[PDB]
Amino acid sequence: MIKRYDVAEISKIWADENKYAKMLEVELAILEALEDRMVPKGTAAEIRARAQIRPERVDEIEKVTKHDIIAFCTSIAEQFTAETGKFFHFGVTSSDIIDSALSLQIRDSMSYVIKDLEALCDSLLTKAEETKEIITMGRSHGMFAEPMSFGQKFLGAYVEFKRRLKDLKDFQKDGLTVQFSGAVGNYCILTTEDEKKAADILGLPVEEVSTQVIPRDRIAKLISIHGLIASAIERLAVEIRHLHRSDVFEVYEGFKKNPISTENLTGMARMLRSHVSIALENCVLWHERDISHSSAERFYLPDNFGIMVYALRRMKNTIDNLVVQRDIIEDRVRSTSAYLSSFYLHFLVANTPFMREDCYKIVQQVESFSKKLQKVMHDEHNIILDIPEMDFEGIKKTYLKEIDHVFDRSVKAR
Amino acid sequence: MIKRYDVAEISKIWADENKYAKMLEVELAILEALEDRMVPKGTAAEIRARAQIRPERVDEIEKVTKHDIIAFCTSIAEQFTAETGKFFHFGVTSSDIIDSALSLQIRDSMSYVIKDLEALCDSLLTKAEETKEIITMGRSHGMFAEPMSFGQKFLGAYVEFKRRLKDLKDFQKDGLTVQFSGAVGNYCILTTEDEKKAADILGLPVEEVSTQVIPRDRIAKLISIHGLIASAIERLAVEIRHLHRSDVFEVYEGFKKNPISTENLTGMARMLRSHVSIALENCVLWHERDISHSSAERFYLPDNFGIMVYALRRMKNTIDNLVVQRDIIEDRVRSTSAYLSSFYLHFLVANTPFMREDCYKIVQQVESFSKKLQKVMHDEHNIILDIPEMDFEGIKKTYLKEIDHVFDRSVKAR
Amino acid sequence: MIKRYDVAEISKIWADENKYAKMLEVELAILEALEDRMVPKGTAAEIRARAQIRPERVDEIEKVTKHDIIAFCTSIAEQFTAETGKFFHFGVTSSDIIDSALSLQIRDSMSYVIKDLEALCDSLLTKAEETKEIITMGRSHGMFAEPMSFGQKFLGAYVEFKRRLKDLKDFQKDGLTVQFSGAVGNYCILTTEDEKKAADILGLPVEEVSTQVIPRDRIAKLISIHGLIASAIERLAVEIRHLHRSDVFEVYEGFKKNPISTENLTGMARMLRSHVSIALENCVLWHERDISHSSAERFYLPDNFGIMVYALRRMKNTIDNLVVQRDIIEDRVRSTSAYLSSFYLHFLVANTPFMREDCYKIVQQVAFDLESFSKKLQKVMHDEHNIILDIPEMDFEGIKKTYLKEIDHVFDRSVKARGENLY
Amino acid sequence: MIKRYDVAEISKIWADENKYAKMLEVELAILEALEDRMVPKGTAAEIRARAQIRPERVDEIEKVTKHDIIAFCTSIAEQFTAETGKFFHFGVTSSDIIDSALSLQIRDSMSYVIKDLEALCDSLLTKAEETKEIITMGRSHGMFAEPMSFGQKFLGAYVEFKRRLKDLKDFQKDGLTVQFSGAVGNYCILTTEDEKKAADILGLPVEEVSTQVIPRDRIAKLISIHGLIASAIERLAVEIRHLHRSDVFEVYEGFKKNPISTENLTGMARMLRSHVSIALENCVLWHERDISHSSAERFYLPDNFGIMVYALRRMKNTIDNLVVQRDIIEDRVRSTSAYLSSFYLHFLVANTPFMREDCYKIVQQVAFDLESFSKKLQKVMHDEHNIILDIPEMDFEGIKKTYLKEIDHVFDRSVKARGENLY
Ligand SMILES: Nc1ncnc2c1ncn2[C@@H]1O[C@H](COP(=O)(O)O)[C@@H](O)[C@H]1O
Ligand SMILES: Nc1ncnc2c1ncn2[C@@H]1O[C@H](COP(=O)(O)O)[C@@H](O)[C@H]1O
Ligand SMILES: Nc1ncnc2c1ncn2[C@@H]1O[C@H](COP(=O)(O)O)[C@@H](O)[C@H]1O
Ligand SMILES: Nc1ncnc2c1ncn2[C@@H]1O[C@H](COP(=O)(O)O)[C@@H](O)[C@H]1O
Ligand SMILES: [Cl-]
Ligand SMILES: [Cl-]
Ligand SMILES: [Cl-]
Ligand SMILES: [Cl-]
Ligand SMILES: [K+]
Ligand SMILES: [K+]
Ligand SMILES: [K+]
Ligand SMILES: [K+]
Ligand SMILES: [K+]
Ligand SMILES: [K+]
Repeated sequence: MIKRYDVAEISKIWADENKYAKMLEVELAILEALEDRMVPKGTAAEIRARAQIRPERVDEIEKVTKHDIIAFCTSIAEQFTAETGKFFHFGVTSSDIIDSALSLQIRDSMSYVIKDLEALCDSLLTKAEETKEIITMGRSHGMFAEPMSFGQKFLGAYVEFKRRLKDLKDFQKDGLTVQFSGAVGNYCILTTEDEKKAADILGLPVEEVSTQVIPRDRIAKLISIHGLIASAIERLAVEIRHLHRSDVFEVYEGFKKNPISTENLTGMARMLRSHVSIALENCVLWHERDISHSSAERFYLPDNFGIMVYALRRMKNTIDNLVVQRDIIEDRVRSTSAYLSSFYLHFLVANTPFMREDCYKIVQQVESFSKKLQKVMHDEHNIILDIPEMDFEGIKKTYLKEIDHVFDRSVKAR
Repeated sequence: MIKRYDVAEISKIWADENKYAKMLEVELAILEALEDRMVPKGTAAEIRARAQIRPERVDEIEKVTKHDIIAFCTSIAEQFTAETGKFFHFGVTSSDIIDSALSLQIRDSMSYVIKDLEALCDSLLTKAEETKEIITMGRSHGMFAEPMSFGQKFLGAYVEFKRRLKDLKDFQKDGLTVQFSGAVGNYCILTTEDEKKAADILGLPVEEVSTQVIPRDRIAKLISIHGLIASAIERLAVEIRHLHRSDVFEVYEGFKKNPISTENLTGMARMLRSHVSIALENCVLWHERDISHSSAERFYLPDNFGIMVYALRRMKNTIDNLVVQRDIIEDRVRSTSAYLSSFYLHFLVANTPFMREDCYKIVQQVESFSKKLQKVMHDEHNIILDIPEMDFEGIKKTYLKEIDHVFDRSVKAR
Repeated sequence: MIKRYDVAEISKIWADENKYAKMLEVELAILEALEDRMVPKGTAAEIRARAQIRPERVDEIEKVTKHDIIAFCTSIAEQFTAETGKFFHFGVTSSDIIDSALSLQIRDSMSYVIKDLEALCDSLLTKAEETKEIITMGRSHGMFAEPMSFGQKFLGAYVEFKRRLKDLKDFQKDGLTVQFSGAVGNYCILTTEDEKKAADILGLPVEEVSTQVIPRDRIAKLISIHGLIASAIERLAVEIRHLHRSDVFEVYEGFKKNPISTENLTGMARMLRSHVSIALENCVLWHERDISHSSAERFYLPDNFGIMVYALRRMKNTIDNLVVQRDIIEDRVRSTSAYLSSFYLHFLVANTPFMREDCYKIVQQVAFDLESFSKKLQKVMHDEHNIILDIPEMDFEGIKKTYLKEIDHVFDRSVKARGENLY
Repeated sequence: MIKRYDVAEISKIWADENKYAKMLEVELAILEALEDRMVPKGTAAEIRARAQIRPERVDEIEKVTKHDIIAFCTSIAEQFTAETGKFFHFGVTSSDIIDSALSLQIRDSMSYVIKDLEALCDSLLTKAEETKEIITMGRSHGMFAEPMSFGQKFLGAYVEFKRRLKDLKDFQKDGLTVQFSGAVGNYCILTTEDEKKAADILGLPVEEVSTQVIPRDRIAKLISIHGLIASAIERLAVEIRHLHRSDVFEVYEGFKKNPISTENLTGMARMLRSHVSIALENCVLWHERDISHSSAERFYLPDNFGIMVYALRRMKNTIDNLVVQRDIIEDRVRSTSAYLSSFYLHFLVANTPFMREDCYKIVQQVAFDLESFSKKLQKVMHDEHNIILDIPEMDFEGIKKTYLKEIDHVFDRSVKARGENLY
């Protein structure tokens, strides 16, 4: 992480002080559970009330121990009598503490992500509603195809971020775990009863099969969801960048006029996407555990959450402040009439007994397009029918016909 | 895909003949829905009863049209009277047909994957139960740590594949969609009523916001799940490869003895993992669609399903036929006594009022380890306690104490 | 690989028949070398003249053996007397044969990639020279900036593809190797002299340190170059797709009008890029070798070369056939005058004692008040400030003179022999 | 980057203070060039002697401007008279400065990577020479195969890291460039002569075709090389982790005994490998540029260089301090005799008129019946078949003679001057 994009409350979660604070919370959870066995009652409460987190001291100890968790434990134990600290870190392996505390950091980080993802959805739906009745040229291969609702662009992103929001809420309900299973998930000293009591104190479920570590596919699953979110961010950023260009000029980022925010967000999306492979590779641990995932996690996890929160907040503000240039958007529809050939062709195919090439050759052969067309049938083919006017109001009625249904099905409230 | 690893029923799903057959099914679904409007009743049934799939003819037409869907439509229409074929491919855009048919191919492919993933879980649980009472050395950093249940290695993989199985079943219940929304999801000719009727015929839900295409994050989500499955396969393959090596020799692949199957599966896992980025990048389509995803999907999707099914079946057979060398596994536990220091140290800490270094210095200072230890306390410290025998039977009782609970919580039936 | 994109001569190289033909050539290279020792003179030549490649037969034998090289060797040996086939596959490990033959397949595949990459370079420069004279609006963040030469767009792709062409030609000179080192690179039966003779017959250098296998970082290096080419393909494809859109419409793909080819090629680029991680992971083999890389290579290597050749040829044809719409391009330059303020600002800064903030209001003054921008500004300068200036006329011709001033130099430094006198 | 792995001299290069100091050097290079035109002689030297780098001040200004280069320029200009600062940042576009200065940061970072990569090569060869004499079991699929030199494990890593060192030194000679081409590479105000003079002051070549930006494939090429190095780091780390495990125990990391360092470095390799895709994607910029690559580069470039330098130094120290357990290694060779059958099979094939299938039963006969394998087989050959052979004794010393026969040649061809007479 760098200062330019640092969200303070997110970096605080991953800072050494909170890292040790969460490990301490996990230590005291199992210590309190063990008060039902050999630990004197009140011990955990006593340590909780006094224990200080001292990262510089931990660092100093680690220079000698060459082991960060031993250094952490030493930094806590040296604040209490030998008697009070006796059962601190008893029966657990270091990673029981590390991985359980890690879940706490992830849990707290997810809370911010989810809040900011909801906020972004709300902004997109607001924008979609605001522009729902603006008619614009839909484009395929970058080429004009048919008119459509401009608002449907924002609604399309809205429903995609909503899909991701459901994924995250599903993971929040069921995703994270803790473990107090000892050296290799074998419960030499601890019991599954101790572990369950500690887990209940922390408010998370127990890993079904832990080893020395919690299996890394849980993290990988979350990071995968974040990868899909990165694609949603990038697709929306790219849409805005396209509409922003001088040639199109249908929107501009609110504040010489450049899409610098959505370009920035494209870069953020690339970063988030690059973490997916790391998380997948960190799963392939040797036997009951290898520590290779540790150094990688120290880099990418704080960055992943920090970039994710930064990006969702920046995208929300960009959407809120985006200027939509209605007249430019709609004049472009006015300026193009090519799509109408297919409309009339279909209309004839549907309302007359003639075939494609026949209906085609007529429309092709052919001031109101509708009028002269309807005149031709009566005059030559002696067929009479009420061909709808295609003037701009008729074009809107035609190409925005189902927009209310599309919004209804996309939004839970409607 | 190559012949060496080709699973026939999977490649058949993605072969041109089934590709066109599914597009035909989708065409007839919307055609039948339109019989509630302008299409004569019985039209879809009439075409269904006669239409032939002719891939060589499609290819021949595409040389002229330069458009595969137009070529496909032409190959169907030229089999019927101009009257019967009149409303074939009416109101839809090409990708309404393509993407909806694609969902059908994915759906049918997923059915095989899910069946083979369930089979692999069953095999792993069977293997875990068979080896549950075999004691082995747990290893951290590749180094002996503490004894544990050998079966817990297979149970660990079992629960991970089970997590993936839930993910896939969740996607199967809710993941795939169809669309009949026209050129840019704007319903110029079709109605949402037509689309819903067609979707009901196909048995899939309607995309909330489609453009010209179905948004590619649905595919990306599935491919992401397959990526996590690849990590599960690789972690299990690596475990087997480790236990298979000449130095350890705790298992061998059933049939000079080499872990060639799990090595093969490691390569398959790499392939599956490489597809994740493709699927994520295919999401970032321009405006209402760009066709760039198409060529990539033509390569990686048939390969992804083909490799996935091949790999899950090969892993199942390898697990079933794996030879577990019990005496080698257990003699290794017998051959090591280092882990016991921590046991006794903890035992003393827990059952006496002495402190770590004191309990440490004793165990360190110290034929039954238990006996002489228990003798020392009575003789010198005048403390009396029933120190459990650590002989091999006692070691098993100690380090497999919670194994029944671990299996119980991991398996729904127990 | 699929039929839709299959380039016949590339898939043929990776087809079972050529795979075994290259294995045979490698087996006969070491066998001929060994004729300097224990093998009767003429043995390799005898087998070379008669042996048939029978992929079908290899398959049925492989059903029994569970080992493809044993199956291949048996398919050869069974065509000869027990005596003649005696020293076939002697001293080598299976992967001495597999990996050395794989180098031959990669070598022949590279020949096609290099020919097609150079041809794409040629077509890009042809397009650059053809359009060097055309003035277009340069764009940053998609927003109009300053006019530039349209040909510089193609020349920018040219130089990038030439950087890749040099990388490939460098690898061609020094990248591929062979090995005849035995089970774990230890030469139990074979000697380094045998290995060297056999390598000389094949025309490739000997791997410095081999194991059972040739190390996979050589393949990974080549695939990494192909990954960089994929970025070049994508950058150029995206440029064409941008220029092809209805809003800009400065080019169209030749032969309703869509950039379907450059979209296809964007897909191809994603595929090529996906292989890089596979190649890098395939490097991490256990000890003296483990066969995990094999299944992976059977999928991605023929696809990588097949897609690369397909994409380079299709992109070249797309560039050749691209229609450049000059009047649309240059009219867009005419329709925009905003960039001129920076020109005039710099002009006043460089030619008056005034300071930037002053010069900026003056230019902002004339611009909103006011028709020749130059002559009017020139008027005020003398009139308001008594300053004598020769401000060049910024009409279309002057604008072209200004913003394409150095285009000759850029072309000359970008193309090696261009700008040298040759005759 | 995090404090735990932060190498001070590398993070300093990427710290705001040096970022702006390099921007200043680039600004003054073009300013000095422009003294041959409109800028009064001495101006660049005046600013060079006095200008202070004030990252703090840049930040407060950037709060207003929303533009980091305007903020930087303003931080410099406000230290001087309006006159002296008049031609500061004249004619250039912001990215002429940013990208040229970025090349200077990359150049200085490369110097450290190259020094540390060569030092790791040195340490690996030192380990290879020290252990060249030790006989170990080679392993394929993790299964015992044939004995080999233990030193060849380290030599195999050596040659791979040397392949990467050559790639980096090649890029160092020809990889980085600078640009002074203006808004879209079009030279509205600047000339190619100005650009060339400024580039000569900086000591880097001019980009052949620049846009607003220098094309990102140069960065991607370097990052791709770093990705290949990451595979080399991982392959070596995994080898040590395998040999360190309790079951094998042939080495341990020097200073309870764990391969914690090589596990850490495996993590570092995964990180380096993750950056390759970022670099490749950053190539695909829209038209004459789009700033999406910027935020990405601010994260991954300092991390890439920081991790690379950290990993190369830590791996070197780990190799230097690695304890090789010779008696364990060689006793394992003594404990295995299976490989000898292939030796004897080949011996009989090469030295008798008998055919393979016959020779195989003979070797299988002596092996199960029977103590010197050689002399006993030699007995049967004369006794059973009346054949006269000098079968070498396959005791420990003979086994060493056989399976390390060519080790001198492998070392000599792997190390350039090794095996040349020098004095
Ligand atoms: N089994 C283990 N569980 C937890 N931490 C460990 C274990 N073994 C070593 N460590 C320490 O964990 C830290 C990992 O450092 P890093 O690789 O920088 O994340 C080192 O300080 C190791 O000493
Ligand atoms: N809007 C569109 N929807 C569906 N298919 C299209 C569209 N435009 C072109 N195609 C055709 O789809 C095919 C894509 O080919 P490929 O890129 O090889 O998958 C080409 O034959 C195109 O002619
Ligand atoms: N050490 C070895 N060198 C070369 N090939 C081998 C070796 N061991 C086994 N094989 C065979 O190589 C083939 C690899 O199959 P696959 O994993 O599908 O590429 C299998 O048929 C194996 O029997
Ligand atoms: N054409 C340009 N060249 C260089 N920098 C720019 C350009 N346009 C905007 N910027 C600034 O560069 C910075 C990029 O921010 P970031 O995306 O965080 O790297 C922003 O402060 C922009 O104001
Ligand atoms: Cl010229
Ligand atoms: Cl030329
Ligand atoms: Cl030597
Ligand atoms: Cl040397
Ligand atoms: K336009
Ligand atoms: K709803
Ligand atoms: K062993
Ligand atoms: K249960
Ligand atoms: K030249
Ligand atoms: K040498």
